[PDB]
Amino acid sequence: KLKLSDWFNPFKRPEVVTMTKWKAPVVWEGTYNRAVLDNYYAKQKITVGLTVFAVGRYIEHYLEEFLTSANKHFMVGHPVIFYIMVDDVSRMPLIELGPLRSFKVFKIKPEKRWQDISMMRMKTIGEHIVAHIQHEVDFLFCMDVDQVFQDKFGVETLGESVAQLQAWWYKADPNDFTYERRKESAAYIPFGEGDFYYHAAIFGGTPTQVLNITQECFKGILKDKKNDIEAQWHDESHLNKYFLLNKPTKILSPEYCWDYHIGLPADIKLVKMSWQTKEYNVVRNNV
Ligand SMILES: CC(=O)N[C@@H]1[C@@H](O)[C@H](O[C@@H]2O[C@H](CO)[C@H](O)[C@H](O)[C@H]2O)[C@@H](CO)O[C@H]1O
Ligand SMILES: O=c1ccn([C@@H]2O[C@H](COP(=O)(O)OP(=O)(O)O)[C@@H](O)[C@H]2O)c(=O)[nH]1
Ligand SMILES: [Mn+2]
Repeated sequence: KLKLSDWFNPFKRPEVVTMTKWKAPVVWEGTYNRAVLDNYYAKQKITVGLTVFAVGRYIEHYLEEFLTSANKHFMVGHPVIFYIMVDDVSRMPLIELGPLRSFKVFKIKPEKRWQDISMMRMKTIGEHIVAHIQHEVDFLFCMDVDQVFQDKFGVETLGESVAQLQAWWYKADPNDFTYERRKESAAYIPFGEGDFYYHAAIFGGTPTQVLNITQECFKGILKDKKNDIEAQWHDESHLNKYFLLNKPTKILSPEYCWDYHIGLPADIKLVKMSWQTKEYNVVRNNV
């Protein structure tokens, strides 16, 4: 029964892109009415899920800070379930959770290459959606562990299929985007095509939609393997091809996933999540 104008006012942010050509909102600080949405979703009694992977020394470096910050800032006022996937449960940090948060932990196999640890998430998330997440939540987010929540990340972000604008590229022209440009890859996007450059560090939707996102990306990853090719930015290259073909029903501004190495320019008004500094010499164990 919700209507876009019930909660979204693009004229509050006149100097940034707030609407796509296919009429999806781009959610910027100032445009959303969270009170209206919190009342609407509470009456439906929703639950929201969040998947996060930590394999190898990503556990010690990032998992505690990710979960402590998610407890404080993610969908406050609604029931949330954190789904944590790790290769060694004995190293999992067991922090205290607050009202309306709970969790569960799964042991997964560690792939040999960091590139395959990142890409295999697509397979694993779909398996979990079919086995249990579809029965447990109304909406799901799937996130990288190497980042920290900084302020409220709330129900204004919910939708059928949700994409994140990558912080370094949101003002750029598509022919400058780092899409996969080799026609032999399933992830190929030709010059002359593309809407935005999306970040694979945050994506979400209903369980049905996220199942389709992850299944289609993993099919592409598998096809490339049979053709002896590996996409330039791995699962992110495939996710950008997916969202070109199947346009997202909502996009989040870079305020929702910001890199402070850029600085803090005028367009970024209140940061909800920030990147961790890269530490590849320690946390990765192959080139
Ligand atoms: C303008 C520019 O070159 N900026 C780069 C960033 O793109 C880069 O971030 C990485 O970007 C890729 C896709 O290109 C991917 O999203 C990675 O996850 C992300 O880390 C950044 C790295 O520090 O350097 C900038 O100079
Ligand atoms: O050795 C690995 C490599 C990847 N990841 C997971 O996959 C995500 C994607 O990798 P990464 O964040 O290193 O990619 P980047 O954002 O730096 O391109 C990480 O945040 C983790 O959740 C991990 O757990 N261990
Ligand atoms: Mn990351």
